[PDB]
Amino acid sequence: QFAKPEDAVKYRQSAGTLMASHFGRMTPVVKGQAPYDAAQIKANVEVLKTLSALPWAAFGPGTEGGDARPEIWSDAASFKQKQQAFQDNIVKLSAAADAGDLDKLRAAFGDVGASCKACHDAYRK
Amino acid sequence: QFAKPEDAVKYRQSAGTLMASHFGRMTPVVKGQAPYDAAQIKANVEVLKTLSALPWAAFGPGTEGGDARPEIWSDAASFKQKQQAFQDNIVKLSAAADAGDLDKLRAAFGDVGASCKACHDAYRK
Ligand code: HEC
Ligand code: HEC
Ligand SMILES: O=N[O-]
Ligand SMILES: O=N[O-]
Ligand SMILES: O=N[O-]
Ligand SMILES: O=N[O-]
Repeated sequence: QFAKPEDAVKYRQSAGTLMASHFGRMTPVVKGQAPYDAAQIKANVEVLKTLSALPWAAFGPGTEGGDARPEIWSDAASFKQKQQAFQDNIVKLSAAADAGDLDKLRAAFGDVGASCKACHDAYRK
Repeated sequence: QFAKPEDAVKYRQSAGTLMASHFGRMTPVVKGQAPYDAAQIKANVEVLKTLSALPWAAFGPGTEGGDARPEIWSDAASFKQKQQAFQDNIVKLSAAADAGDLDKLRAAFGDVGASCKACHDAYRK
């Protein structure tokens, strides 16, 4: 969907920015610093679920560029492994949010965040 | 959800960028230059539906800044009118995509695009 590779760069950056907002805005809730409203969290995690699927096509074949580490494309299968792990952790977070239990939310939130970090540690400068 | 107003700016810019990609990538399909796959379009419009709801909270009270025209905040009720019109056009596009009819998609796509432009003409520099 990208006329030039730089359009893929801008897309994936914007997807990451939105994911950070929808993930990180829950930090006070998972720490107990803000109240837990199950319906609020369920709706927000649905948004995050949608967003969470978006970057990866824009890191696929022919999207070389930007400031990411080049192993995304030279080791594309390894990048996909990190993606799979992340997307599976997102499913667990959706299940926690759908269940309406703060304990499950806390655990799944940590699972997701560690998975974001694992990919960044390998591929983000 | 924004620690400082500039975080709202970056959020809404990123939401617009993603909306442009998910809207504009359908242009070849609505022109007939690319094939119409009803299921493909239905799925893409579901993504656009989610994205389409996201900018507005980040243009609300206390999000003054960026390069947008200041009437967003000085005339907030008028901005909300443009938003309502847009979101109602999105519902029509979702219905067209769900129906699987290219004629309806063409009409609703034009409706949405004109509504994007109407808001931009008033509030985007
Ligand atoms: C690999 C499978 C990734 C996973 C999982 C996540 N991110 Fe990511 N992110 C990735 C790369 C290679 C990069 C660098 C290139 C780029 O897109 O900028 C990033 C970057 C970000 C950014 C910065 C975006 C920007 O505007 O420059 C953010 C804010 C970000 N990523 C957030 C984020 C979150 C919150 C994640 C889990 C919910 C997450 N990323 C997962 C690769 C990968
Ligand atoms: C008002 C109710 C709007 C509607 C409807 C749409 N947009 Fe928008 N957009 C709006 C403003 C005030 C601005 C300027 C400030 C900013 O967010 O940048 C924009 C900007 C954009 C951008 C540029 C984003 C960037 O990175 O700077 C894009 C690509 C964009 N808008 C796209 C877009 C599309 C495709 C819309 C309909 C599907 C649409 N916008 C509606 C305000 C409003
Ligand atoms: O910005 N994450 O692709
Ligand atoms: O996808 N596997 O780490
Ligand atoms: O960028 N649209 O808020
Ligand atoms: O929302 N009315 O133009």
